[PDB]
Formats: sequence, structure tokens, C-alpha cells
Amino acid sequence: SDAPNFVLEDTNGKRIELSDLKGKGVFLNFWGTWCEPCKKEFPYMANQYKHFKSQGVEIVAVNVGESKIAVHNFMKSYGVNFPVVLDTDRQVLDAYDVSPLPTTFLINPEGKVVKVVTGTMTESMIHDYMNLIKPG
Repeated sequence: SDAPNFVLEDTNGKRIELSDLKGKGVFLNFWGTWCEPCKKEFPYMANQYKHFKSQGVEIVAVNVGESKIAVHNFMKSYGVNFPVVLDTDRQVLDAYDVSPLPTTFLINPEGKVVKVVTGTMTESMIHDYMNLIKPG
């Protein structure tokens, strides 16, 4: 299944579009600063990102609607080193049909959804999920 495309701005103002990432695996996260699991999981994605970014896996952590400042504070507190976008009007969330939070979509290099993950992820899981969608 094709991942609905979207265009959003990351927390530095940069226009990011899903289809611009064709060729890379995309670890697509929907999250909010009130999710306990993301407090645990963002450090793990950060640490796996050190390894996977040069393998051609990208993270896109879609924050569901919160203020630039609430997001910035969460990113500093949990050592985030990956791209975060702002779903300001929560329209990408509805395009993805998401509930609960977090939910992660594993999108392969050809732009298709290979796995939808809800519920808890260990760092070992995150590792595997990223190997599942890496180009090489």
C-alpha cells in the first residue's frame, strides 16, 4: 500500500515532502509530548539513527499539533538527533488514519507501507524495523 504523501515543515522551517524521500527507507513516526512510550523510545531511535542514517534509512517524527516550543523542549530533553515535522492542523494524522499514539509506519524505498507498528518497541525492535526498510 502506498503511503499517503504530505508536505510539512521540520522544526527549523525546512519544507519536507514524503516523496522527496523515495530511495530511502522511512521510519515514519506519529507522536506527541504526552506519550510516555515516546520518552523511552525517542532516545532509542536517536541511537539507532546514528547507525542507520548512512545506510539510507530516514526518520520522520511527525508531532501531532503541538506548539513549536513544546516540541523543541521535548527534543532537547530526550536527545533527538533526527528530523521532526509539525502536523499543525493534524491533517497528516487523519491521512494516515492514526490512533493510538505513537504509531510508526515503516515505508520501504519504493514508498510503500510494509508494517504499521502500534504499542511498545524495544531498541532491538527498532533496530530490526530499520533493517526491514533499509535500501541495502
